[PDB]
Amino acid sequence: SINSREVLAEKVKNAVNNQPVTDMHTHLFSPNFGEILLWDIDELLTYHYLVAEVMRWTDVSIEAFWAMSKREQADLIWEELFIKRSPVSEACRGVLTCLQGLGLDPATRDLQVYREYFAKKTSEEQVDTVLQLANVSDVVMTNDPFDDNERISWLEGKQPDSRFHAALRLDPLLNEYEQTKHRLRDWGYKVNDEWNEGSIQEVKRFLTDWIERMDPVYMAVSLPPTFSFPEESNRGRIIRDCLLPVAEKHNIPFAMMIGVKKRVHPALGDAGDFVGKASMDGVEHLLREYPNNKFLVTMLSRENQHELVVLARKFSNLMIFGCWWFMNNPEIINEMTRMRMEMLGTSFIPQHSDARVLEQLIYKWHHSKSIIAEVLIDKYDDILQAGWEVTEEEIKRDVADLFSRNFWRFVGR
Amino acid sequence: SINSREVLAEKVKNAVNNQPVTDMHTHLFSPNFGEILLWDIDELLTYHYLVAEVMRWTDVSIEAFWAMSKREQADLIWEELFIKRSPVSEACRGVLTCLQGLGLDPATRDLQVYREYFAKKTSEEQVDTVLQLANVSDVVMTNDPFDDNERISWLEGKQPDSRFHAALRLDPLLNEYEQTKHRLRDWGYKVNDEWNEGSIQEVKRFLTDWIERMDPVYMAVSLPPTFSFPEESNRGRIIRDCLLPVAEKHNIPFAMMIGVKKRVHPALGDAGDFVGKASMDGVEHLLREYPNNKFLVTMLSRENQHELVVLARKFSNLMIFGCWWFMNNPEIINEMTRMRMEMLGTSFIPQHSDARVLEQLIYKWHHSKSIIAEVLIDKYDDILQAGWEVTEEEIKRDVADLFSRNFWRFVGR
Amino acid sequence: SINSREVLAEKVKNAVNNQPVTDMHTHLFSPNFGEILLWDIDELLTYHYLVAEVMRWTDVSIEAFWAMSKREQADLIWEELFIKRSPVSEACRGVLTCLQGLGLDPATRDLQVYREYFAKKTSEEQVDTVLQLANVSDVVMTNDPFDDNERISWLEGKQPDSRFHAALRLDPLLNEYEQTKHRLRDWGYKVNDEWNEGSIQEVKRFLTDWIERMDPVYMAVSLPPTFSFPEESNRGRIIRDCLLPVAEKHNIPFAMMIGVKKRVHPALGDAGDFVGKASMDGVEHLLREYPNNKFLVTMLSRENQHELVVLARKFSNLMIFGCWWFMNNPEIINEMTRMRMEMLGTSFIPQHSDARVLEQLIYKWHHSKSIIAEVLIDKYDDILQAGWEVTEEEIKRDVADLFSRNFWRFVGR
Ligand SMILES: O=C(O)[C@@H](O)C(O)[C@H](O)C(=O)O
Ligand SMILES: O=C(O)[C@@H](O)C(O)[C@H](O)C(=O)O
Ligand SMILES: O=C(O)[C@@H](O)C(O)[C@H](O)C(=O)O
Ligand SMILES: [Cl-]
Ligand code: NA
Ligand code: NA
Ligand SMILES: [Zn+2]
Ligand SMILES: [Zn+2]
Ligand SMILES: [Zn+2]
Repeated sequence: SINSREVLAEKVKNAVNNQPVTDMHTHLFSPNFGEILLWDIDELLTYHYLVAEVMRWTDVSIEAFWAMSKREQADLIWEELFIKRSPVSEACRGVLTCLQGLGLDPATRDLQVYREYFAKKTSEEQVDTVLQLANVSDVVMTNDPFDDNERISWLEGKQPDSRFHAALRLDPLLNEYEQTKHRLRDWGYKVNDEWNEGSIQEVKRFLTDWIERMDPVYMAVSLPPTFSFPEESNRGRIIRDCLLPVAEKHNIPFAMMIGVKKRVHPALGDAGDFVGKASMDGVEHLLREYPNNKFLVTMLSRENQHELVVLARKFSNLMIFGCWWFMNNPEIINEMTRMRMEMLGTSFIPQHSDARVLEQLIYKWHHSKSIIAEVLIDKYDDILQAGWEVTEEEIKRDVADLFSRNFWRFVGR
Repeated sequence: SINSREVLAEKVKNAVNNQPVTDMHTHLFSPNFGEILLWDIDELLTYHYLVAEVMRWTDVSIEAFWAMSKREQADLIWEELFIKRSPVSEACRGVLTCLQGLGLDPATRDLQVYREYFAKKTSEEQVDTVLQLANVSDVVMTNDPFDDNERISWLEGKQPDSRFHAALRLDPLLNEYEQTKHRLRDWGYKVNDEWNEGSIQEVKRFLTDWIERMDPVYMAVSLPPTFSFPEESNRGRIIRDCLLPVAEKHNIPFAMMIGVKKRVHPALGDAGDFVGKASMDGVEHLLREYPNNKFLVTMLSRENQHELVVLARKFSNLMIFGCWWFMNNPEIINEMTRMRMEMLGTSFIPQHSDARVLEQLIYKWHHSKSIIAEVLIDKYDDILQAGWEVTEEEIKRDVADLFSRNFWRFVGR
Repeated sequence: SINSREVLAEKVKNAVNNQPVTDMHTHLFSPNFGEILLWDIDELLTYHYLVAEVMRWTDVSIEAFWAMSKREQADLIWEELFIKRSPVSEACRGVLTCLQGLGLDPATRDLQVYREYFAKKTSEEQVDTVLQLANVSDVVMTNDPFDDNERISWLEGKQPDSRFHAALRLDPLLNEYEQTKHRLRDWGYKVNDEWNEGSIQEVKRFLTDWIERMDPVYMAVSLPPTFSFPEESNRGRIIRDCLLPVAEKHNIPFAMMIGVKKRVHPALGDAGDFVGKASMDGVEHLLREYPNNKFLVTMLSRENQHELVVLARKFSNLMIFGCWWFMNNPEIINEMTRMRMEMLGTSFIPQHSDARVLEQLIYKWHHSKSIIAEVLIDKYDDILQAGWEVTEEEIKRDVADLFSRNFWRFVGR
C-alpha cells in the first residue's frame, strides 16, 4: 500500500513515466507529408528558440546568419551556446536531453558523430524511434491552409497516419482578413467588400470545407495582448458570425493562444515575436455567452496565468492547457502547474510540447514530466498525510487524465 | 487509524519518549546512601569509558593521571577528547547529551559554567531532576555486600527510597571464593575448608540473610568468556548447591552477565577489562536442567548475540536484556535490537543504562530510545504493509512491555 | 540504458517480481502425495517457529499445548502473539503477508472468516493458487526414505508432478547409523557390525536404489556445529566411502546444511533445535580433496556466514545457498546477501523458503525478494555511477541466475 511520500514518489514517477502522451499542440507533421516534418541534430540546433539565444552572443550579423547553410548555422550555435558558454538555458539543455535519449552521448561533444546517427535513418524510422522514446501515442499538428505548401498537400490528397491529428489554424483569416479576403476569393469563396450575408456564408463555407477535408480536433488561432470580444472588427465579426456557429454545429472546440505580439523584431523571423498581458474580458465573455461552444485556452504572459486558472473555476466550457512558449520554462511550468492543480484538481491539461522539430518530443515531455510528477507527489502526499487512501490504480487514472484523457474527453473524440 | 509511515513514526516516537523507564541494571544508588551516588560534570568526564579513550591520545602517564585530582582529570579529558579532537565517540557524545538535557549549552564549551550548575544543588535535587529528564521511574542498583562502604549503609538500616531497587551482586563469592570465604567466616558464616553440608548451608544462609535485608529483584554476577556449567569449582558448586536452590525458593531470577575478561590492563583500573566470546553450553544447561529457575542474561561479545537470541527462542525461563558495555554503541544496539525483535517479537528487554554517574541516565536512555524507536517504526510499518491495523494504544502497550513491564513480569514483582 | 536510479529501481523490482522462482529447499510435497503436504491458516499459525514464540508468553504448559487440538493451538497462538502483543516478529509478520496475499483482510482480525476460505478448497487448487501468487515455478522437496509416512508413497509408485523435485534427505543414515543400521538390514541391505567392503556396498546400494527411485536433484543432510571431516565415525566413513563416490558417479551435488544442535529442548519437538558456529576445516577439506564432487552449502550460525563466502571464492565446486532458519530474518538476510554479492557478484543462490506449510511460499518469497531487490538496486546503482550502462535484459538475466538458473546449472539438470 502507498503509505509514505517515499513510496508515493516511486509510484507517481513510474505512472507518469509510463503514461502514453497525447501531445495536443505541436508543429510536427505525419511523416508522409514529407520534408515539412523537420528532424535531426542540425534542425534541433537551429530551432528558433536557439536563434534568439545565439544572437545575444555572436558577432555575426543576423543577415549573415540567414545566409549560412543549415549546417553552418548549426555549427555556429553549437560553438556559441555549447562550447563558448555552458549550455545551461532550457532550450540548450533540451538539445542535450534529446541526444542522450537517442543513445548519443553529450559527454563527448562529438557533433560530427551525432550527425552520422541521423544520416542513417529515414523519416518514417526516426518517427517510430522518437514516439517510442518519448512515449507519445498521439500528435496534434498545426495545419495552416493559408500556407501554400501545406494547402496543396491537403488539396492533393495527403492525409496523416493514425498517430497524427489535424487542427485547423486560422491566424491569417482572423487577424489579417483585409489581406486574406482576396485569397478566399482566388479560391472560389465569394466574400464581398462589405460584411454581409454573402460574406458570412462564404467564410462559413470555407471553414466547413476545411473541417471536412482535415477532420480537425479543434480550430485554432494565436491572438495579441489586445484581443477583445465582442468587437466591431473583422476578427470580431468572423468569430461571432462564422467561427462560433460552425464550431458549435460540428461540436469542435475553439483554441485560443493569447498574448503574442507578432514581429517586434522582423529580422529575427520566427524568433521575432514578443509577449504582453491580455485582458480576460474577451475570454470571460466568450465563455459566458457561448455556453454551447467549447474553448481550449493557453496564454503567453506570466501575469495572466493565475486569473486564467480562476476563470476556469467559473466556466466548465473552458479547458486550459499547457505552459506555452515563453511560459515553457521550469520556473514557470512549476508555478503554473501548482496553481492549476490547487484550484482545479485534475481538470486541466498541464502541458503540450509545441515541437517544431521531431526529436524535441523527447526533451519537452521529459523535462515537463519530471516537474509534473514532483507536483503530483506533493499533492498526493498532502492528502495521504491527511488520512486519504491513494491507490496505484487511482494514480494511473489521474495521470492518464492529465496527459491524455482530459483532452480527448473535451474535444469529443 | 495510522495511514502513513510519517504519522506512525511520530506516534511511535511519542510513545517511546513518554513511557516511564524501569532501568533494570545500573551502578547508581538511592540518594540517602551518600557519596556512593556519583554525579555532576566532573564525574561524567572521569567515567572510565572516557579514561580508556583519553589514554589513547594523552602524553600524561596513567600513573600521573591517577595522581591528579578529579577536577584536573576532567580538564585533561575535556581538553584531549573534546577540544584537541572532535568528541564523536559514543561516550563523549553522551556527555554532551547530558549537558544539553540539563539546560546547559555545549556550544560555549564553558566547563566552568557547567560546573557552577551542579554546585548549586543537592543530591536529592539532582536525582529528582535527572529522573524527570530521563523519564526513569525505577532504578535497579548493583548492591555488593563485599564492598565495605556499601555494606555499612545496609547494616546501618538504611533503605533506598521507592524509586530504587536492590540487586544482590555476588562476584566475590562466586568468582573469588577462595579469598572470600575468609571474610564470610569473619561475618559468622562458618564455611569449612571442605565443601560439605555445613559449608553449603552457611553459604545459603549468607544469601538468605542478604535477600532479607535488601529484598533484591534478582541476584547477579558477571562471568568470564570461559564460564562453564556444570563445573567442579567453587563457582560451579556454589551455583549448583546454594545459589539456584535459594533463588528457586525465593523465586528470584539469577542474572548472568557473561563475557568480561577482568584486568587485562591492571593500571587502567575499572577501565582495564576486556571481552571474549563465550560458549553457550553452560547457559543452555542451566536453562534446561533448572526449569523452575528464572535467568536474566546479557553477553559482552558481539559474536554471542545472535545465538543468545536463538537460545531465548528455546527457553521461556530465559529473559535476555540490554546491550551491555562494549555492546552499548549505536551500531551494535541497532543490529542487536533488530535480531531480537525479528526472532522474539516483544518478549525481551532491549536496554539498561549501566549508569555509574547519575546524569548518564539522560544520554543512555536518549540515545537508546531513538534507536529502539526506529526499529519499532520499521517493524510496525512492515505489518501495516501486510494489512494489519496497529492502534496507538497497542503501540503504547508494546512500548510499556519493552521499557518496563517485561522486567517486572519476569522478576515476579 | 537506465539513466536514473528511479528507472533502475523500477526495472529491477519488476524483474525481481516477475522472475519465476526455483525454491531449491522446502518441506513441501507434490499434492498427489497426500496430507503430508501441510496447508491452511491453522497450519501457518502452528508452524514451529510460532510454537517457540508463543511459549515465551503463554501460561499454558507445553504439555497442555500438545494436548490441544490443532485449532485450539492455532487459537492460542493467535491470541498470545497477535492480539495480546503486536505481531511484529518475522514469523508472525509472515502469517499476515500470507493472509493478505490470498486476498483475506488482516485488518478485521477475523480468524473465523480466514478459516472458511481454506475449507472450501482442495490441496490441488491451493497449490495452484499459491504457486501462482508466489510466482514459484519449481519446488525442491526434502525426501526422507526413513519416514514411514513418506516412504509408503514412494513405494506405492507415487511420483511428484513436474513442479516438485526430490532431494534425498539422509540424516538418519549419516547421523544415526547405529540405530539406522538395523532398518537397512530389515529392508534387505546387508550391512555388517563392522565397516567392511560388504557394508560399504550395501549402503551404496541403498543410496543408488533411492537415487533411482527418486531421481533427486541432490542428496542432503543437516549437520551439527561439531561436524568435521575426515572423521573416523560412521558419518565420516559413510561420506568418504559411499556418499561421495555415488555422488560423483551420478554427478549429483551433496547439500550440507551445517550448524544445527538437535533437541536442546526435547519437549518443544521441532521447535527444540539450537545453533552453534562450525569449523570450516571440514568443508574446506571436502572441496579441495573432492574436485569432482559438487557441494551445496548453507550454514546456521551468523558467525560462519562471512568465512563461508570467502570459501566460495576459493572453490568453484562450492555453491552456497539461502539464509537458513535462524538466518532467515531481514537483518541477517540483508547483511548476508550484501556480503555475498560484494565478494561473489551473482555466483551464488540467495534464498530458499524452507516452507513447511504451503502458503508460506507467499511471505518467504515476498519478504525475501523485497530485500534482494534493494541490494540489487544498490549494486547496480554503484556501477551506474561508475559509468557502466546496464540494460533491462542484463538485469532480467542476472535476476534469472540468482533465483533459478544458478541452481539448475550447478545441479547439472
Ligand atoms: O515555436 C513557437 O512556440 C512559436 O513560434 C509558435 O509556433 C506558437 O507556438 C504558435 O503556435 O503560434
Ligand atoms: O561500567 C561498566 O559497565 C563496567 O565497568 C561494569 O560495571 C559492568 O557493567 C558490570 O556490571 O560488571
Ligand atoms: O523448519 C526448519 O527450518 C527446520 O526445523 C528444519 O526443517 C531444517 O531447515 C532442516 O531442513 O534441517
Ligand atoms: Cl565467532
Ligand atoms: Na516561486
Ligand atoms: Na549491519
Ligand atoms: Zn505552437
Ligand atoms: Zn554494570
Ligand atoms: Zn529445511
